[PDB]
Amino acid sequence: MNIFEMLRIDEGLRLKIYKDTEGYYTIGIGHLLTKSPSLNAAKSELDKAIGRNCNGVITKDEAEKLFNQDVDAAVRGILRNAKLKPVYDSLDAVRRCAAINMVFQMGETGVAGFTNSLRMLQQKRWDEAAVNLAKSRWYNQTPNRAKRVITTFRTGTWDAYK
Ligand SMILES: CCCc1ccccc1
Ligand SMILES: [Cl-]
Repeated sequence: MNIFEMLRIDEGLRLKIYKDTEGYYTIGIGHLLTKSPSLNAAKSELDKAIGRNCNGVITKDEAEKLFNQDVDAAVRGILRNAKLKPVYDSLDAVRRCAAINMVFQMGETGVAGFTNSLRMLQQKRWDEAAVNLAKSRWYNQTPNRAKRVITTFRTGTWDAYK
């Protein structure tokens, strides 16, 4: 497994504009278009992102290109953030994927506020980190996905995704 296979499981693939778990217009593999309630605003953001008039529909190739850009952006957000980078650099390769997954879902700023969990992860206190990560709006709103990510941090294996 790798980060692309992991996020494809967590996000799915839809080729027409849809609403995410929070009600926001989204397309592809979890690509957020806008938080505005206007479908026309979402369609405008989509055309700008793809470079053509899409009328709310994209191809699989276009979805996978947005996905590559979004994963790259998540990694760069980690590497430029003074709170996230040292923790990320301390992790093994499997747990790094769990970190990228959280930033992809919630953004660099949201994850950087998980101050106590970040310290526990840097100290390699896996069970303690797992308990702390579950005490969150994130876990309560998307519990099945959060459980998979937390299990990945707890064990350093892909068992939750197999
Ligand atoms: C609970 C924080 C997960 C994380 C995210 C980015 C980099 C390191 C750790
Ligand atoms: Cl879920």
